[PDB]
Amino acid sequence: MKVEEILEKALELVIPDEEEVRKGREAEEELRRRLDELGVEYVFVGSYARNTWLKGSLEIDVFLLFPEEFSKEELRERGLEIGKAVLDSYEIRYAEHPYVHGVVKGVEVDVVPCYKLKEPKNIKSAVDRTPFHHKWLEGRIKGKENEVRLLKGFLKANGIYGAEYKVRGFSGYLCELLIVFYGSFLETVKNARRWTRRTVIDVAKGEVRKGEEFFVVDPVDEKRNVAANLSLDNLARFVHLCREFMEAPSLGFFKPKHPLEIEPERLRKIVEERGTAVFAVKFRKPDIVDDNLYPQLERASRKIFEFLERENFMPLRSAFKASEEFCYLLFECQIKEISRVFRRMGPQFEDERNVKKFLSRNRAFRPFIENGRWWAFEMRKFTTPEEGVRSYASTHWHTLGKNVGESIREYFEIISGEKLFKEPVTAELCEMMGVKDSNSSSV
RNA sequence: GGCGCUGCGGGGUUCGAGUCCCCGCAGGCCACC
Ligand SMILES: Nc1ncnc2c1ncn2[C@@H]1O[C@H](COP(=O)(O)CP(=O)(O)OP(=O)(O)O)[C@@H](O)[C@H]1O
Ligand SMILES: Nc1nc2c(ncn2[C@@H]2O[C@H](COP(=O)(O)O)[C@@H](O)[C@H]2O)c(=O)[nH]1
Ligand SMILES: [Mg+2]
Repeated sequence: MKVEEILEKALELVIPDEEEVRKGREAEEELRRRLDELGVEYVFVGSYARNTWLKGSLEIDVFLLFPEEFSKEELRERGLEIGKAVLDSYEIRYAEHPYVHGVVKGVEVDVVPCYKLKEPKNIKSAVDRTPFHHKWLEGRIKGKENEVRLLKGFLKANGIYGAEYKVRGFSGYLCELLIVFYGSFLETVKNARRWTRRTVIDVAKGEVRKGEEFFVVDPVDEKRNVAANLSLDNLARFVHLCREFMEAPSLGFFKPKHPLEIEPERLRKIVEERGTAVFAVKFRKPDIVDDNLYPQLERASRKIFEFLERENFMPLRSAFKASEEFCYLLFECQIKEISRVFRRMGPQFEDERNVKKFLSRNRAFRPFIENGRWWAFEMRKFTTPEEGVRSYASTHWHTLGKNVGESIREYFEIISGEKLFKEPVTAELCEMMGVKDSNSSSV
């Protein structure tokens, strides 16, 4: 398994075959015909226009260039009108920038309105850079399509492809820029082994410097970090992957993993062995797009996690999951039970003013002096993490994300033990606890 | 929708809050292509 021959075996996994290429061409041809009939200005961009889309993931991006004077409302109205007119079937769903997702002759297509700017220094809609990304790249990426494909496939197989909040990984465009900068997939991997959280890759200037954060300077706009939404942890995972790959290259790095079914009894024994409190907050998923939902789930987890820390249940990690109907916030804590009694610090013996007040409070036990200060024994409201979270979620729902909190307000429950193992959260549980041998790349 | 630093303020906790928790006010970025 020489490094060179793994890469050629990997091409069979990332390069699309002829049936798929042909399906795209036919869809492309039919799209042009429909848009030409409407006499609107448009431009094919993205991975389809540069021939760098992954096998099995054919999608065509078509942009509509509208005059800059148009209001955001006019952009939306005209964009959606033309999108619906050009597509066989369609769905409209988005967080802020309007567009139309649909199908043409079996192929998936995004029709996206934007403003026809000259120069993208100061943009008016969030997508206005994309036509300029295409112009900058089209000449510099020829002959390197398969290198880009290898990089995307590599990232995708390891769950860090895509810059959307569900993933917080590497966008496709980002991949194309890395290939332009390093020349190939192998050189990107080799150099990535030495990236740090301070690395700044400036493709237009052809240099690597250091900065305050991991920054990939967009060649069409020096203020834009193309890796803005790449999390520190996924930056780390990738660097670690590149190091592992060179050490011992394998085709397995390009093979997707999937979770294995874990019998609830195996999970039970695993939790018993660990001796921790494992539990979940279950509630109804709000009907909102992934890009609104996941940051709220992230927020709600962190808020409850931080509550657990300061209440001394010593939480280990947290995770979350959205099924079709329910969201789950998962937790593991070292403490299943804490004493009802704790100690609160009082004033120095010196000032009888504050001492007299500190002692005036009626308690079940006598305060005491220790190391020159007064102290008292107080009693906790709850003594298990499940009790604490029940109280916390019932009264601090409003701080758990706009839509997530509102849902928690109407209903939630704390689930644990084997009832939790019957819920669709085993993969998140295995990942969170670091369970060995719970995934497989087997086909 | 999520995410700022500092400043002003309300409230809770506390013997004691500039410091911990909750909320408001005042000086763009990211995701959806
Ligand atoms: N988060 C982002 N950051 C920077 N550019 C983005 C972007 N999302 C979309 N774009 C731009 O819009 C183009 C198409 O976006 P997408 O269809 O979502 C991914 P793609 O570039 O087509 O590759 P892919 O289909 O293999 O995933 C990109 O090439 C890029 O120019
Ligand atoms: N007023 C108040 N201050 C606290 C409490 N717990 C911690 N602190 C803060 O902890 C700080 C410790 O600093 P110190 O005063 O001991 O030098 C104090 O300034 C104090 O304000 C509390 O319950 N009440
Ligand atoms: Mg695409």
